[PDB]
Amino acid sequence: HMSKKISGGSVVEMQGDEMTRIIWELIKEKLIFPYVELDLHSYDLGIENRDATNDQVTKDAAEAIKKHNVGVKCATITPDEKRVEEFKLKQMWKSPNGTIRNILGGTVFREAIICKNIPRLVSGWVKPIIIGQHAYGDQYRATDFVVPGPGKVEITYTPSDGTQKVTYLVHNFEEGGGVAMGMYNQDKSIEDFAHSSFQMALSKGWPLYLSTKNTILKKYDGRFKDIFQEIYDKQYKSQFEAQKIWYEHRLIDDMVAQAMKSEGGFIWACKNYDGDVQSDSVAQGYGSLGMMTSVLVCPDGKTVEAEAAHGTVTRHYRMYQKGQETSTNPIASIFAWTRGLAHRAKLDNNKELAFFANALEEVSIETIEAGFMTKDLAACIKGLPNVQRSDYLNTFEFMDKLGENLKIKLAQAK
Amino acid sequence: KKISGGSVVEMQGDEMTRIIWELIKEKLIFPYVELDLHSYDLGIENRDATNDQVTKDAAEAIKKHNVGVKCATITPDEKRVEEFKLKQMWKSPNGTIRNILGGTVFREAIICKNIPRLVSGWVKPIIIGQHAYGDQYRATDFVVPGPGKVEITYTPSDGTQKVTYLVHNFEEGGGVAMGMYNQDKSIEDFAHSSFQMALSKGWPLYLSTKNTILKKYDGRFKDIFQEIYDKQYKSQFEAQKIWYEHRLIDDMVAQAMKSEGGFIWACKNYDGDVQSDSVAQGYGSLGMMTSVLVCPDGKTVEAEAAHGTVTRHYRMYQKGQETSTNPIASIFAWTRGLAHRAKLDNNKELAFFANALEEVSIETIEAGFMTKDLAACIKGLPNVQRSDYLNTFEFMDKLGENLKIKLAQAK
Ligand SMILES: NC(=O)c1ccc[n+]([C@@H]2O[C@H](COP(=O)([O-])OP(=O)(O)OC[C@H]3O[C@@H](n4cnc5c(N)ncnc54)[C@H](OP(=O)(O)O)[C@@H]3O)[C@@H](O)[C@H]2O)c1
Ligand SMILES: NC(=O)c1ccc[n+]([C@@H]2O[C@H](COP(=O)([O-])OP(=O)(O)OC[C@H]3O[C@@H](n4cnc5c(N)ncnc54)[C@H](OP(=O)(O)O)[C@@H]3O)[C@@H](O)[C@H]2O)c1
Ligand SMILES: [Ca+2]
Ligand SMILES: [Ca+2]
Repeated sequence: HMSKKISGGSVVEMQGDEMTRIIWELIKEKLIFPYVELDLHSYDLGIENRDATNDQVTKDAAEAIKKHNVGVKCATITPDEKRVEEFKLKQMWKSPNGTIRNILGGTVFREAIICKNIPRLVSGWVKPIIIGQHAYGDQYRATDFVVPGPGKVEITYTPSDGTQKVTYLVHNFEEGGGVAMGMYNQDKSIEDFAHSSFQMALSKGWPLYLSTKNTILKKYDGRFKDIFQEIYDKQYKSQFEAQKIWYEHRLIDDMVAQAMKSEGGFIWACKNYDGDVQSDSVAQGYGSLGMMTSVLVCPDGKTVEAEAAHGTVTRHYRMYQKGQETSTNPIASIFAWTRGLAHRAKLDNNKELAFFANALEEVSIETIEAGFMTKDLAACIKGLPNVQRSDYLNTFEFMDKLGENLKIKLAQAK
Repeated sequence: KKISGGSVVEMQGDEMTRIIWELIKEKLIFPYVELDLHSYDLGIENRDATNDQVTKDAAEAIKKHNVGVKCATITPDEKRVEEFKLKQMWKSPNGTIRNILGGTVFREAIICKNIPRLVSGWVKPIIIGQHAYGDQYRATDFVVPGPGKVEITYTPSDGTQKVTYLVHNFEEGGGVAMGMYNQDKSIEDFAHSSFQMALSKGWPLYLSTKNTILKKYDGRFKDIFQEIYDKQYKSQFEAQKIWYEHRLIDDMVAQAMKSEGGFIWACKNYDGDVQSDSVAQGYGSLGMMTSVLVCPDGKTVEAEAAHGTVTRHYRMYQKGQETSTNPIASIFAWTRGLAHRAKLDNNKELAFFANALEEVSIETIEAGFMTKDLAACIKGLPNVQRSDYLNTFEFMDKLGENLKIKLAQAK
């Protein structure tokens, strides 16, 4: 007898670049499509198609996520001066992640996948650390310019209702020039950031910490601390205490030290810049960047976008281009699919898709914990200089082993 | 007679660090070194009394005598302005001093062989050179109460046309906004201090910026570092088989976590403040750290104790109860300052004493004599017993004994 495939529903797919693009196709062909039939709204976010469409494909992909609520994104190249020369781009297009995050809005939650046999670089980290980055404002919408010489730099606020213009002196340059910057953030954006952070901490049963530098920026960072405390006392304190958890504000330099010596197991709300930086530090501390997942939680509580936290792994792609053997970890990209398929299952109440999404996550961890892993995870065990070829599998061997273990697990469940 | 010390500017601190500060002088320094001490009370009550005037006066004396040693002070918050009834929420005296003097704050962990590190690969130390000027620590921030236009404007001093850039058109409510700056001469000094530190240590140098987002602001740091490197330091770097490279701050924090150490990390003001606490904690203990501000003149130095004032131990001390306060950060502030003082004066005896006090401190902990916090780093706090550590006086008395023996066998 033949087995019918799972009806998956509508998912927005965004193809990427370089080695993650190769991994992306292997995941679809071997892990998803044999078992799930999807109404796939696919958008080619490769660097060449973004140039051909003048980055309009990035625009349409973001709007498609709005309409279908679920999106899975492959890692894409952010153009710099080297990529403009390499691909002969018309202009230096903006980062597709920044464009997508601008249209959707929300908080980017990043979390490392943990395997019991993969040692971390930070010894005490047992439970995962979930960092929630406020995906709006601060340095990423700032106006910076070069000060060419001596002169007065001021920042002013002119109320829209007419009068009461206020001028703040930044610096009076007296010897030479330099640089100056102005940046901002919005009350409504910080409020949505707070709600998603308190909701995430409650759904996991973990305490929440928000990091600012309000000792120095008493008004700018004070607004973040004030809004978080206001919403916590009014709408979340009793729920936190009922779950034996808590929320506390922390100075950023105190937060990174507390996290370094902690055991993990907490939600770490971060401002835009801090979330970008500390997430890569935390990801590397757990072992490998190929194990860090990411999901954008939009303020509507209904739209999400999952993707791997790492990039396109250009160094491995070059090896792949010259025919050399590679060992690229696909776990983060796999969990981008499972997190998106799980959310699609939740919205549609698709028990079959929900069971499948979790089974693929279990197969991935069970395979590594059974001793079958890529070179990056073997280096966590033995140290890179001591890794033998027999200690790991290449990019295609690991995908094959995952595909076989997934076929076995889904057959047993039936 | 005793060792001649010379002129040293001392800044007294608050609470427990102020107690240990006095203990360090009379037990470890004064019995062996005569000092021309120019004292400045940076206590929270004296700073409120003079409206923080004693802080700028202390910085000027550091400019005059070129050596400064600073105790940990209180940075007031809302609870502190109530406990002390302060006129205002005064800012950190370190930020005031760093702004007057400028330069680079070099931070490095104080390593002990028996104190376990938290990052498995950090077998070699990491030195962070934090730019001590501008950015968020000299900024102006304010609340945007509603819809309106926030603009930044540059008016040239020579009378040429001013430029106005739009920051944001607030149209859906209020929020916050801030302006911040840095100076070319200060960044050039930041570059020179970094290249010289790497050449002195024989380690590679990395600079972290976010020039993919702040193309002009952070791009100036990258461009200035690269021009000074290619024109004045590349040949010396290649002769010692070391290199300088710019790194994205995202990539660099990951590169440092999986590295083995042994490099200089030039950071902007904010990154150096945050990352140095991460690095110091990763090497074993957050308090086991040195912090020396190197001024661009090449002769002025201010060594500070970067950890807190240990308020809980101060309350225990005020109630007459025993405490176990770690004094190593305050001790190394003295030895680092005395070492630079000996270099300026060609004082071979003072230079030997400064290195001897550092070695005694490391040897004492490695021999098993240590405060309660370091014993918790080894055994774990719930497994630490009273016999596993020494109290505040006991550890300071053990250091003084071991120091006297070491200086005796030297002669
Ligand atoms: N979400 C996104 O779209 C996104 C995010 C960041 C960067 N990028 C883009 O990706 C491109 C590459 O940037 P990058 O190389 O700096 O970042 P990256 O691709 O994360 O860096 C790859 C490096 O990190 C390690 N690594 C990362 N992912 C891995 C995996 N899945 N398996 C095994 N090892 C892994 C490897 O170290 P070894 O060298 O030791 O093997 C590899 O060289 C850039 O064009 C960048 O713009 C995209
Ligand atoms: N360099 C500076 O000038 C500087 C820097 C930061 C903060 N501060 C100021 O210092 C004040 C203290 O703030 P805080 O509450 O963060 O105090 P703290 O000094 O960080 O004390 C926090 C806790 O950590 C442990 N600890 C810290 N230092 C220790 C030491 N030397 N030996 C043993 N244990 C130690 C103690 O734990 P147990 O009680 O468990 O023993 C202590 O209760 C603040 O007012 C702040 O403004 C100054
Ligand atoms: Ca990042
Ligand atoms: Ca700090």
